[PDB]
Amino acid sequence: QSLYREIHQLISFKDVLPDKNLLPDWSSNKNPCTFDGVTCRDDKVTSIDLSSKPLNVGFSAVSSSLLSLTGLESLFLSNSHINGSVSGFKCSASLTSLDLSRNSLSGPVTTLTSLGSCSGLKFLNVSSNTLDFPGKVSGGLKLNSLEVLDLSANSISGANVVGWVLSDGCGELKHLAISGNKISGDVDVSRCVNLEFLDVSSNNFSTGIPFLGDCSALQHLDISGNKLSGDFSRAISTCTELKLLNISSNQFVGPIPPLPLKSLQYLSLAENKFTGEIPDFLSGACDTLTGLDLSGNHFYGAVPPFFGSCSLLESLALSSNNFSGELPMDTLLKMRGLKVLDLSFNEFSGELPESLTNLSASLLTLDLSSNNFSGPILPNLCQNPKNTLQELYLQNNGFTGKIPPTLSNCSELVSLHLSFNYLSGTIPSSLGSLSKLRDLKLWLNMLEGEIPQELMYVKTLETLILDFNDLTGEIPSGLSNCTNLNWISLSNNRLTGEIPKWIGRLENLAILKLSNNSFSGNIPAELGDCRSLIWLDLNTNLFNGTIPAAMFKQSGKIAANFIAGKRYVYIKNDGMKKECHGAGNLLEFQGIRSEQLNRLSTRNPCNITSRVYGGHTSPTFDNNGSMMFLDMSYNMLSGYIPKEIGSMPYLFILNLGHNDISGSIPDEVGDLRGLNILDLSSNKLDGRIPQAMSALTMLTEIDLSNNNLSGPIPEMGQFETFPPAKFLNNPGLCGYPLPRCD
Ligand SMILES: *[C@@H]1O[C@H](CO)[C@@H](O[C@@H]2O[C@H](CO)[C@@H](O[C@@H]3O[C@H](CO)[C@@H](O)[C@H](O)[C@@H]3O)[C@H](O)[C@H]2NC(C)=O)[C@H](O)[C@H]1NC(C)=O
Ligand SMILES: CC(C)[C@H](C)[C@@H](O)[C@H](O)[C@@H](C)[C@H]1CC[C@@H]2[C@@H]3CC(=O)[C@H]4C[C@H](O)CC[C@]4(C)[C@H]3CC[C@]12C
Ligand SMILES: *[C@@H]1O[C@H](CO)[C@@H](O[C@@H]2O[C@H](CO)[C@@H](O)[C@H](O)[C@H]2NC(C)=O)[C@H](O)[C@H]1NC(C)=O
Ligand SMILES: *[C@@H]1O[C@H](CO)[C@@H](O[C@@H]2O[C@H](CO)[C@@H](O)[C@H](O)[C@H]2NC(C)=O)[C@H](O)[C@H]1NC(C)=O
Ligand SMILES: *[C@@H]1O[C@H](CO)[C@@H](O[C@@H]2O[C@H](CO)[C@@H](O)[C@H](O)[C@H]2NC(C)=O)[C@H](O)[C@H]1NC(C)=O
Ligand SMILES: *[C@@H]1O[C@H](CO[C@@H]2O[C@@H](C)[C@@H](O)[C@@H](O)[C@@H]2O)[C@@H](O)[C@H](O)[C@H]1NC(C)=O
Ligand SMILES: *[C@@H]1O[C@H](CO)[C@@H](O)[C@H](O)[C@H]1NC(C)=O
Repeated sequence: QSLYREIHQLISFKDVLPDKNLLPDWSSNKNPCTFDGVTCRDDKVTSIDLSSKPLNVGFSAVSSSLLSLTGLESLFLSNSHINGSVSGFKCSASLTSLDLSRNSLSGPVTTLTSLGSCSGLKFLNVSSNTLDFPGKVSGGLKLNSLEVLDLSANSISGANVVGWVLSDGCGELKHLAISGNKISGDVDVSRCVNLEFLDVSSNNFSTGIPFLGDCSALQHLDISGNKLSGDFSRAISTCTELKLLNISSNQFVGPIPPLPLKSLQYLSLAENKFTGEIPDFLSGACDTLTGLDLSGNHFYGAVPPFFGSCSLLESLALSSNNFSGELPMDTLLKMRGLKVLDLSFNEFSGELPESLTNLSASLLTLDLSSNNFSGPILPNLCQNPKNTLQELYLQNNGFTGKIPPTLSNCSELVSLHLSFNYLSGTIPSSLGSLSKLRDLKLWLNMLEGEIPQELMYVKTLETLILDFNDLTGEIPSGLSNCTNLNWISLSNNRLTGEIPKWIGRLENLAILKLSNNSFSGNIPAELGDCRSLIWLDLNTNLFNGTIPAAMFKQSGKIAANFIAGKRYVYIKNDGMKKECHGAGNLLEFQGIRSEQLNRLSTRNPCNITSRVYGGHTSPTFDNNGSMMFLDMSYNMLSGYIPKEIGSMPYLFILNLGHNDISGSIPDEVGDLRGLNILDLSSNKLDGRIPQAMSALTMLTEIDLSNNNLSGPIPEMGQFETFPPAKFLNNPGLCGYPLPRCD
């Protein structure tokens, strides 16, 4: 092709982009073979990659300019903010690959039929777009020369759409993916005798199992994420070359059927309803098996013994079934290659046999959490130098004794989780030597002593959770160093001192919970210098002085994102037990069983009966930024409520009860439109209930009793919804639910 042709083809494209600074070095009177994003061979344009650039233009621009370029052999416009839809066009016979993934291409999937113009196209990738389906299957895709086709993450909902894609032939198709859609029906790829890859995962398949025919070439089969309930073994029995089988997250039942093991490297039956015990016939895969996942089923028994021959198994996931017995380590030690071991949420029992130290050198994750082990945590653990182990999850078990200080020898450790045990002693100071550790969790134990000062040596620390222990002393000054700390929780201990003013230096602190301790002193106004704080719980303590009007400055300019994605539990306080205090207890809960929350009965008066909320952390705002939680009840605070309290929109809860807080309820409280709970009881508040609070349309719990309030209760809003008890012991008050104002 003439150089003249090439340059004009490419600059015409630039000259239709809203922002021409996206192709700043694309200029006329310049060989396009020097442009960023262009690839040439022998001075001729052969490929263009403009991915991840917000081109912000419609497909019609690409078809006329780029796809028309004679000689172009590949075009990559992934996440290039392309929109519009496909249509007929002149396609150079040279083009063999076209990647339009992660764009806004729209319209029915039948528009892709016009890509047949590209007589030589073999790789099409329109994933992560918004192409839908007409409604009734009508004809066929008719791109029968393709070898690779990805239609995943579109908006395709239909029946037998697969039959439509392969209607006119798939003799060349080696790779097919249509995951992330809502496609249901039957999958018949038996004529695609060359198919090696088939991903129909996360669809709406609920009837028959895909028909693979001779299945002579298939190496990768992923039908996970549907509602399949069929005899998949019969369909995959002829598959000689299968290397990966992912059927997880379906409605499968019964024991493990026979499987073709000759080539199997990965095998996941997880998140189904398989019963029974791990068959012995699965030994046939130990020659090839690299990853096994049987989690989230109803298997029982113990780790079979033939797993020693599985010398290649890099990961063993067996969690959330009903496996019992002592740690079958006599087998684990032959697993030279094991790097992830997850036996959590079963009923494995017994102590930790001594020979686990040898495996700590090969492993990267050990998860024995939520089982029934017991005895001391092996001190010698991580004696074998070069311990590459990164994650140690031993929580929710029956382990006892001091926390081994040898755990500092695992110098690559990144998360230590020994919560929900019966460990005594102190918190080892050598943990400060864990330079990379980011998560330290030891709550619900019997850990006496003080919080190690040597934690200052941990620059990576992000979460420190030591609730429900016998910890004492003051808050170590050394935590000021842990700049990345975003979740500190020290509730139900005997800690003392004041909140250090250096708490403000933590621009990443989001959750700070110090309830049921013996802290004291005026509330630090420096908390107002916390750019991430959304959860401040200080109930049941001896804090005094007034309340810093400065602590609410960050309202509106918070951005809490580090915190998203962590399992937790919130336990709502009933108004029954007077001993129970505070709005509720937010408590980290990664890898612990909710069924063992009964343990807290010995430390907590709260009657935790069907009042446990959970899930994974999910902050409402991204950068809007306001504090969501704020409890400070059962302290000795006094003074007047600053009008700055009403500056927190995303505030759900607000508990200031059982204090000495005086003055009139600021009229800004009504600006807390998210407020579901508002407690100000047992105080010295006087004046009237500002009519502005009738703007609060989401209040589900409210308590203003035992105060000096006087006057009428707003006839507007949710005040009539609540009972009298929430207003009693305020003689000056009147109005429904109280008596009318005589
Ligand atoms: C996934 O596929 C399932 C079936 O495998 C779909 O469920 C079925 O969806 C249809 C509509 O496509 C429902 O029809 C509606 O049913 C009621 C009578 O129950 C009637 O009010 C309407 O006229 C309409 O026909 C059908 O009931 C429903 N059947 C079930 C759930 O058993 C499902 O919608 C598909 N999508 C998803 C996201 O699950
Ligand atoms: C982002 C992160 C920090 C948090 C933990 C987020 O994941 C959770 O969803 C947080 C936001 C919510 C979980 C449950 C908790 C309580 C549970 C409860 O008793 C409810 C009673 C009534 O129905 C009104 C609404 C209440 C108070 C809600 C308000 C939302 C919560 C705080
Ligand atoms: C096997 O299938 C499961 C379930 O489809 C895959 O796990 C999902 O991974 C995607 C991202 O790839 C996540 O969005 C989902 O949340 C995951 N689901 C669950 C239940 O964890 C898994 O990655 C697949 N593994 C292989 C090797 O294909
Ligand atoms: C998990 O299965 C175990 C056994 O594998 C169950 O606990 C056993 O239950 C049998 C029932 O006959 C008792 O005879 C055994 O004594 C129990 N074992 C022990 C060590 O006490 C257990 O109930 C199952 N779990 C669930 C949740 O169903
Ligand atoms: C791994 O554990 C061994 C044995 O406890 C440690 O070896 C000692 O390390 C200390 C560190 O101050 C030295 O003073 C000693 O001299 C070492 N032992 C001997 C016999 O001299 C080793 O430091 C640990 N490695 C870590 C924690 O990374
Ligand atoms: C706040 O408390 C300070 C410390 O006093 C000690 O602790 C308090 C909680 C009481 O138990 C008291 O008897 C103890 O001696 C006081 O110095 C301070 O004046 C108090 N008030 C204010 C407004 O700071
Ligand atoms: C304690 O929890 C039980 C659960 O059955 C409930 O029935 C009972 O009313 C609760 N008691 C109090 C005082 O909250």
